[PDB]
Amino acid sequence: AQYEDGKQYTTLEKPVAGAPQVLEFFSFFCPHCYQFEEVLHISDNVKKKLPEGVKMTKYHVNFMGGDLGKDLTQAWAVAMALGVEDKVTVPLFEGVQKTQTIRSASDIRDVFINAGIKGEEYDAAWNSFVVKSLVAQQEKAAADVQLRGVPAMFVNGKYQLNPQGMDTSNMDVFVQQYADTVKYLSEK
Repeated sequence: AQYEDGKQYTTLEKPVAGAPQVLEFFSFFCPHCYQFEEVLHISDNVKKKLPEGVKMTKYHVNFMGGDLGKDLTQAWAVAMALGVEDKVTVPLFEGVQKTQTIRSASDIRDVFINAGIKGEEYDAAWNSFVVKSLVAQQEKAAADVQLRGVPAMFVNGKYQLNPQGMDTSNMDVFVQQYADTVKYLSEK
């Protein structure tokens, strides 16, 4: 076939019932994740090729960067609750990997302030039980798939993208193969 299990994707030995349709995992400490966001724009190109009726989910993980890694998972919960993902994603990536100006929870907080989220609003969210349960959801989703590596994408809790098996000669061709694979898997 043109799309082969173990080639552009792998199948989960134990499928995850009720899982989000398109589920992506990342870390602000993860170098290919930085590429996926800034240079390749994977999430957005997947969206553009996904059918109608499909929701896309993106979660942060704890297993990179120790204590700061966990702060970042809570901060991403804050971003999701406030709906400000598209305003903090880039400065968070750059603060961690490019400028290395993010070293504490206060520095994460500065990124939200500079993006125009108000201190009051940020701290209330940070401390809210809605963010607590949002952190729980991120952890549970990752736990459900025994996740030990990022970036990662899962389709319908059954299939996991395998970018290792795609030509990286051309970044544009790579992104399209990736997106086309998500679509194929979506329709499966």
